[PDB]
Amino acid sequence: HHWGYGKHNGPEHWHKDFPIAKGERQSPVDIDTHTAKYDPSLKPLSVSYDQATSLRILNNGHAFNVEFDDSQDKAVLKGGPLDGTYRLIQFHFHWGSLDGQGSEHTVDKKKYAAELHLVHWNTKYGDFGKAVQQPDGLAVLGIFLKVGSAKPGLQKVVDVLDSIKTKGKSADFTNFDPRGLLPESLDYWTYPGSLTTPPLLECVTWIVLKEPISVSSEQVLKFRKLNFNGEGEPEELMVDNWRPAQPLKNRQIKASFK
Ligand SMILES: O=C1NS(=O)(=O)c2cc(-n3cc(CCO[C@H]4O[C@@H](CO)[C@@H](O)[C@H](O)[C@@H]4O)nn3)ccc21
Ligand SMILES: [Zn+2]
Ligand SMILES: [Zn+2]
Repeated sequence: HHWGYGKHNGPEHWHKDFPIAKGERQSPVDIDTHTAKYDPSLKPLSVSYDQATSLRILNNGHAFNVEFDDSQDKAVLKGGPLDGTYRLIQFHFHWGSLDGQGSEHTVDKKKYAAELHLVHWNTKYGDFGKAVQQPDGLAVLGIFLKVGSAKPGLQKVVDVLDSIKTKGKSADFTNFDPRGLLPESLDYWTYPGSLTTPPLLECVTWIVLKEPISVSSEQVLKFRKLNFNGEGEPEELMVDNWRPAQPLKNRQIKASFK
């Protein structure tokens, strides 16, 4: 397949099919905490997930997505740097082969073991496919994972992964509460960026939480048993499915906190 995370089709190759890979607002980035500026005009985040309706979990060959019913305002993100209402469509993770790497964003060059992306689209554009064509189409909440104590709210995800080992497999995944994946604090950094996988569209307001969540070694080990390949193809473990930091260029990272 034309893109992935291998030696021959990984991030350094993506620009050939997707020239925006070398664009002006690509993600992820390194968050230099001393250069980010506190913006007192930034509002607290409003995460309203009480009526979230998860539906399904899918191994798409690059990560696994937990998908939500986004046909109504059931789970929404508002406030912070955002104007308007953004609906939760899915979440997924990026992770490493080793605990020392796996996140996409970095903090003063520190890599975390993994990174959670809760993906939301701006309801003024009607559907996700139209939203990704707009500079304010998506809002992605990024949450770092470090290895330590288990995250209880993650275990229902971990335990279904055996049923979606290979690319193209899906399973029912109802009644999952994404609030169980949030840290205590909603302090954040924010900047304008892009999707971190092809087509790398420059449509994302990134909101990256300062406080990581802790997951156990056993939880992350279960992520690393997934496969990039389809069933009946040679096994390639789904690990190191992260894009490295891209140049910040003409962008400022703002902090919600001092
Ligand atoms: O790399 C990323 N950072 S991300 O977390 O914001 C994120 C979120 C997503 N999602 C995609 C979908 C449903 C299908 O949509 C896809 O099909 C067309 C529109 O329908 C394309 O225009 C476009 O390829 C789009 O991806 N749900 N989430 C994919 C990648 C990334
Ligand atoms: Zn391909
Ligand atoms: Zn992602």
